Amino acid sequence: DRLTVVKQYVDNVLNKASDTYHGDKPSPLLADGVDPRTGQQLEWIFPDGRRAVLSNFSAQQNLMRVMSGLSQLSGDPRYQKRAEDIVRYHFQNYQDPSGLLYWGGHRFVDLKTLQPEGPSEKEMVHELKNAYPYYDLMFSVDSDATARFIRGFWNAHVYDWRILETSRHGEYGKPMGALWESKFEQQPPFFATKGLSFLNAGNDLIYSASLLYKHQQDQGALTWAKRLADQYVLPRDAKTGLGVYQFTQALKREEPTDDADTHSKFGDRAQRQFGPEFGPTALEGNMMLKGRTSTLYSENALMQLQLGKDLGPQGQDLLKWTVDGLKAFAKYAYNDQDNTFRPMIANGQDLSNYTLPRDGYYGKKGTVLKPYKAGNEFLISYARAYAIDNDPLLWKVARGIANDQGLGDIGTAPGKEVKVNMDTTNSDPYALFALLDLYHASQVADYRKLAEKIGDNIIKIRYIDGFFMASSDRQYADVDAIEPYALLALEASLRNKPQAVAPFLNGAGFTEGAYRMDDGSARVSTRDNELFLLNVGEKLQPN
Ligand SMILES: O=C(O)[C@H]1O[C@@H](O[C@@H]2[C@H](O)[C@@H](O)[C@@H](O[C@@H]3[C@H](O)[C@@H](O)[C@@H](O)O[C@@H]3C(=O)O)O[C@@H]2C(=O)O)[C@H](O)[C@@H](O)[C@H]1O
Repeated sequence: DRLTVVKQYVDNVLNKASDTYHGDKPSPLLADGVDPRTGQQLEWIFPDGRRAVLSNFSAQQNLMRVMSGLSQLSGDPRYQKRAEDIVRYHFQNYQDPSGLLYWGGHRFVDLKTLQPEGPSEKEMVHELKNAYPYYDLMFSVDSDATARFIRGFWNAHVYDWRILETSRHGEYGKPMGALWESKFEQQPPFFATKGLSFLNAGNDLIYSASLLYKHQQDQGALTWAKRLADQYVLPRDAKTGLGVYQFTQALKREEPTDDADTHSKFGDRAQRQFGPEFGPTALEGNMMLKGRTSTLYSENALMQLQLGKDLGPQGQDLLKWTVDGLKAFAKYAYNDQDNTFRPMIANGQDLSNYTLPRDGYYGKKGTVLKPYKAGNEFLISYARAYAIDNDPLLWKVARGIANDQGLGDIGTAPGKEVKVNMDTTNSDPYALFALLDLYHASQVADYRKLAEKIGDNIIKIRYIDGFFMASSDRQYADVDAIEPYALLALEASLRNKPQAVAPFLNGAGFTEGAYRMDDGSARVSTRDNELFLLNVGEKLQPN
């Protein structure tokens, strides 16, 4: 029984990931990682040898959705109540006067001391990148505190409201400026600014402002959310429709002297490394490379499709922008023959098997940019895009991904010539999610029966020592694992209650800083992502 499995999983989390450092007066906070064998909680090791237990609430927002979903479907209110208690404790103790929380890329809470920590010395700042926190829950706990966060988020990350210069970093303790009442002057594509308008951060701004509109009817918030979304659409290639990862370029204020020094103050990093051979269109925003294309055609897509639907008539532009970009990506970059995307520049330039001729931001000289497999996260965005626009081009990509992933043939069109593989070994939560989307739009039973198979596979192979892990050899389980989320989405569909589980937008959290190695030296730019990829007996590799 899949609901029984998720219930026991969340019970394990609330046992093994809980505050064990304050006696019989624990906080409601949770450790991000637990070794499921021993119950050892994942720790950050600071330069001077001090150990903190990593509690980063930005990295627990899938769990929060899982806890809410489990309460809804099972009728047991303890998981909802605990998630509310965690939210409340963060507004109570870990929200600064500006509204910002001690979470995100560079701040977390030590579960042992309950103090906010900052692992990155130079960057004691607020940062969210494809995080998509569960704002619906936060609003239900404390709407004023949530609203204060979202406004303080925009206040810190918009450097210049006139031109919408944005940054992935935001300073704590800033006073409130003109915010939504700021005057706007639309600038031409790729104007030069200090702030780097990466779409991973841009995603979080758009999403948060839209949720402030959703809950408080804040028209200022919706105006700016849509305006920011449009910033990423206006510089799209007029011929290809591809792009963009950012809508500004780094302002050059020093002349570069070394290729491997890729600080943004030397100017656009793609123009440095690609400009001599490719010309003016080699710009960061135009580099349709692996990772960037997930942020653009997965994370951004999932959020904007759901937002576009929510807004009814005024969401029609959003839906169009979103589906058009997915079409362009499928048209130019997708290789039907082997289920790959081509590394590309947004001008339509194919970069497949290109050898980098000098060092730079995108790799060392001699690095070869290769086609990369279209992952199951893309199956979701193409399945969802097709649901609103039944284009065979969108169906082609979904069909190609599924086939490559051991799922069989989903058909020539939904319900036509379907030969899915009911004996699949696929245990990918992303694939489960996308099959549930395919099922919802078409009501073709085979898609949901395939989703049931993936769920059983998840339970059989990824449910280990009461946790969910992508491999049986992994040292630590992540309490934010999406395996239980996909299992609950399936339960909700079968029970005819899809609204019992929050819509899945493929958000996730991360922590980054200096991490003290076992030889006493500092490993700069260490991510908790790297810690969750370690197997038993493996140590972090010098970077
Ligand atoms: O594809 C990858 O390798 C990753 O993209 C990640 O973000 C990139 C970059 O790799 C990070 O180092 C980070 O870079 C910024 C600045 O560009 C850099 O000069 C320096 O100042 O560090 C910065 C930082 O924020 O740490 O961010 C960019 C980005 O596009 O966000 C991405 O976060 C990661 O998950 C990989 O997919």
